Amino acid sequence: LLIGVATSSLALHAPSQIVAAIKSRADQLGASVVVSMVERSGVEACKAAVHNLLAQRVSGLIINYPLDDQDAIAVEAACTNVPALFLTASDQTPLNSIIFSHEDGTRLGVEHLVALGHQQIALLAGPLSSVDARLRLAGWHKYLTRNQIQPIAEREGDWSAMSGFQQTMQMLNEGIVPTAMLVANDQMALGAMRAITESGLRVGADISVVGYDDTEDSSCYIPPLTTIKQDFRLLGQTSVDRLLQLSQGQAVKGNQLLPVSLVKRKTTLAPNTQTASPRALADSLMQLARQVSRL
Amino acid sequence: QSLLIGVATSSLALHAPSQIVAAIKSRADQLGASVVVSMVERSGVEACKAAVHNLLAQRVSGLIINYPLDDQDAIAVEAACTNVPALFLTASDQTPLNSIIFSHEDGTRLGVEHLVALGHQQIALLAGPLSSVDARLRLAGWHKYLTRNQIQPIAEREGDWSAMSGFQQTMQMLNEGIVPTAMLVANDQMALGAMRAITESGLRVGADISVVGYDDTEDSSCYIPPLTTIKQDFRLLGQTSVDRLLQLSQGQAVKGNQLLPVSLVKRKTTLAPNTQTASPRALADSLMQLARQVSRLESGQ
Amino acid sequence: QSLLIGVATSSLALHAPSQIVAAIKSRADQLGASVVVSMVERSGVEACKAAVHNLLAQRVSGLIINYPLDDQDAIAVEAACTNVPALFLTASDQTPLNSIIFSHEDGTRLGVEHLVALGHQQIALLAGPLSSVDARLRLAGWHKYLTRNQIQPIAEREGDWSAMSGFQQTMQMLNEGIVPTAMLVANDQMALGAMRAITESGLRVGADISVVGYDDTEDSSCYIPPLTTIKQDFRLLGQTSVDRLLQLSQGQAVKGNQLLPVSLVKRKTTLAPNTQTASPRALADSLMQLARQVSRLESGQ
Amino acid sequence: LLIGVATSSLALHAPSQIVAAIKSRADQLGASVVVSMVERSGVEACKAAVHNLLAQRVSGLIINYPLDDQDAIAVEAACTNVPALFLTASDQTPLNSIIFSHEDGTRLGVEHLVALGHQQIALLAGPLSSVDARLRLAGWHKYLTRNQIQPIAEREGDWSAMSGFQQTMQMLNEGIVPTAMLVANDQMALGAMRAITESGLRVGADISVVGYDDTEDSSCYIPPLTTIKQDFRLLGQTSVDRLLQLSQGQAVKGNQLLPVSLVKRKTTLAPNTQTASPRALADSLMQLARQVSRL
Repeated sequence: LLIGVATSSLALHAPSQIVAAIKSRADQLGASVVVSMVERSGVEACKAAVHNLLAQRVSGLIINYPLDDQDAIAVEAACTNVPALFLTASDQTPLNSIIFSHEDGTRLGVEHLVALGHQQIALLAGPLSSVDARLRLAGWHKYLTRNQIQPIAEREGDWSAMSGFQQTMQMLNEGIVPTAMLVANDQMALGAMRAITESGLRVGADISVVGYDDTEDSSCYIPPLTTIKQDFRLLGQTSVDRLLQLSQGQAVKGNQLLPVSLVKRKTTLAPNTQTASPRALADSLMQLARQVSRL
Repeated sequence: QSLLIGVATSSLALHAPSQIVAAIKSRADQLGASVVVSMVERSGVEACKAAVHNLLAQRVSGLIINYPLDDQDAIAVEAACTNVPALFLTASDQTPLNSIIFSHEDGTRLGVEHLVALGHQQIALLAGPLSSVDARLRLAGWHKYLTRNQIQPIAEREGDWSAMSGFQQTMQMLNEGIVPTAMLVANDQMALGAMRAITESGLRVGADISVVGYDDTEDSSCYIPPLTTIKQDFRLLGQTSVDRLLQLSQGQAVKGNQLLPVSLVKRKTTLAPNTQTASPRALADSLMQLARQVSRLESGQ
Repeated sequence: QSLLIGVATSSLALHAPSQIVAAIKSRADQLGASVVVSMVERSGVEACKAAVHNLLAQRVSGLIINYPLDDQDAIAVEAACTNVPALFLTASDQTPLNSIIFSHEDGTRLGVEHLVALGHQQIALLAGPLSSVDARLRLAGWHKYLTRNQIQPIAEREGDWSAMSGFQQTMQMLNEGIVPTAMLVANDQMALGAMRAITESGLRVGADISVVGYDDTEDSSCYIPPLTTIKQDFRLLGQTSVDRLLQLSQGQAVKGNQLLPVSLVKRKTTLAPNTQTASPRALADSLMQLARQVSRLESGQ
Repeated sequence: LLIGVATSSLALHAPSQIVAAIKSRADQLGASVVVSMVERSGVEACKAAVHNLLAQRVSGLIINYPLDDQDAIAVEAACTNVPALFLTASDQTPLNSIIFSHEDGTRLGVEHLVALGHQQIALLAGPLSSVDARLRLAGWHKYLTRNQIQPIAEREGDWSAMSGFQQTMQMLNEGIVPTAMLVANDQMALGAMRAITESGLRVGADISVVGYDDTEDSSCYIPPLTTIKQDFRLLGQTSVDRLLQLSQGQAVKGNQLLPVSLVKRKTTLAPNTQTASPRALADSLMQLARQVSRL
């Protein structure tokens, strides 16, 4: 009894964790797992990945790749008589899915920051070609708009830590300086955190930052990142069981949602109007300046 | 035609293995070879033997074993590959099997030589889990080259590759009052954790305790501060091994052990140990951040 | 079926007209209307009359006149459009023709109000070529709003839209020993030139002589320093005019003059005039470059 | 007597100048000109542009859009019995073309910088999907390689000034700091120049920069940009005359090349070795530092 998994061939952290989670469950059920990987490139890429898994004589599919609603339906088409469970959707996808509430993760983030009293807030989305990123960005916009705040700046990365840094620097070097940032995944946050820091500012204290995923490394970012936990362990367990129900011709054939949670660590703080004095401010320097003469 | 290659890998969502598997796919794409992956439920050699049997059932044309195995365990696993070209990305002392691994002998030398050159003497080690042969070799290497530079390490400790295990060991060590000036760490995640431990212990990475990673995984260039570490080029290892495996399935290869080079990547976690006033080149940093921080408040005004 | 629209434009490779024509295409693409362009050999009204006759020969379904014409000249050109809906992107005082232009009344107010608010009193004007009615209106505007703020400009001068004419006038002015604290400039290219003139005259843009553009063309966000200027949204003007023209060819439109808004875009060329009491936020610039420059040499060490 | 021109619908400076140049000539000859524009999107886009111009009952075509060698031949196919002259090519295109020597423009740039003594050099290409940018990048690589230098970093923009800035910042913020930059067009240079400047460095003195096009604005960049002049006035004049020959069934049916030239302004300088003294270096500061106390 064998299950096929298709996944972005792109070595990001969450997709890695998700695939671990899936294996972990299947182990407990004694179902074997095989993985094919999807060469970026959208929907035709995925249609091919599927065809391998099918050739493998699998008993069911788990599509762990982010697809447009139109693209998903196409991919479902390929699964000729094979139960297929997608880990993308949006709201009224007429396919079998499990995804986390994005509606929650965005609310939570925004509500957390707004409660701390931040008004000058900025957004750092994933690559908007990806529907993940699109939804999360919409969510933020919605709940900010719903709290009479329009974000002071938005920007798009690609999920990488380094894209996080580059956008956050570009923004700061334009002289746009928020007191808080909503970031679309934990790797981009890390990069944004460095950008802040190297820009002579303090994470939390000066610019608060809020991640999205609570991937493993995040609890140990410096300082430990406040972020939206999506429980991938859970998503694995869930989807496998769901898929097995599906192959028995008896399931909640349709969309399904999983909860998220805020994880408050040390990157979020009431915005400090950290108003230092004119004459002692120039002092920090009037020593600094001398130190070089020593050199 | 086409041709299909099986990959067995730790089912453990670490960064390097993830990158390695990406690197393998990336190449096979260029050659039009398809790839399938089975995953290995920790648990050593029997686990792997099983992983293999699936890949074989899959009607593959060759195997790439991306899981860390003892010399004895590897040979066993090789046994399972009934008639199927198999290329291991582990090896050790006496391996009579087809392998490609990075020079550990280099990566350890480089690290040690880098730190010793900066003038560190009170050095500490942070190994991977020694049940893993990766970690064992790298630890031996360090020991060797330190010993070879008349230094015996002031403390060694073992993690499990995780960032969090990095933190816990580094805290445990510091809270014992053992305080090195430098740390050799066995992978970039454990480094991250060690870095936090240092930092939260009221100390400065580089300036007070220098740290040196191992892997140069993607995130590392953006650790705060950017981590100095031993680059292993996984992009390369992928490309290499696939090509090697395809040679192998054509009955004409360097049937045996093979080694890939590594390199040091000097970033901002390494610094001459506390010399009492500061270095020229990091000062124009340390200050330009100090000068940058006050630039902000003065802006804010 | 489809439908085809003719565009007449200055054959003179300036930035805004280029952008405008891009904007027009961009929209027509979305509507599936095709576009053809004829170009107007400077030379005023006869030139344009000819341009039109080609577009008509082309069997178009409507015209967009993107060339600057006197009220008298426009009416003449309108005459040529024998039975063909024609929409002008010029207008002036009494235009009884179909037009869309930006509020010049706003763009001049905004500029003047921005500078006056920063506290500049010694202000100078740098108009486009006054043979062009663009330039004339914008110059009048400035005069009006300055006069309305009890300031008469200390010097005015005319360019030709080119960057280089910007430079030559601004040098000529400075070398006469007229030195304003601020300049209103009639388009972003001339500003660039003026900015160089200032700079090479040993003075600092913003800090010493503030400068304010007009258009916010693409390049301007990257002038050194990024130019403060009046944004006219050409993307918009394109979209607007095409839709308006298509309404027109259906015999149902706001047959007459129409106005589009403008906006100020505050970048780093505008600053309270010299006080050796410099501003908090631009100081942590002026200095963090001064501090950045020395950071370099100190690094270089 | 009427000539059709197809051009990128993308409001860059050189294409604008080129189209001016074409008109300017045709005026002198009393030939009229009409322009259709090409909606990015490669070869199908262009095949359509052509069909309009043809519908217009023109007497000849000038294709001012950058095409692959394969794509060009396709587009030539569409010109059913109509003389067509392309302003793209590469070396052995079997079509009628006029382009500038890219082989020269790259040599000149490299030779200019190498002569000044720069070794740590960096490249800033146009969008490599465009064949323009590809050739120019190859050229640089070639002549650098030919001068025993491998570039310290290469990067790709999109012709925009802003993409010039973003790549140059990204590079500098990575801590890669060349002494010289070869840039693939004058707008990207401008952006790179700001990036340098805002990075606390001096154009020329610290990082020399060399453009490509000598478009109008460039003589007034701050500081006036050193760049490879391509004479678009000339290219206009040339191509119109050539096209008219062509419609008379008597021309140099084939590839043709135009020269380029270096224009030395104030962005190029022997790389500085200025070791300033320890004790006076710290002094620049120990005043600077006080100035802020004023506030």
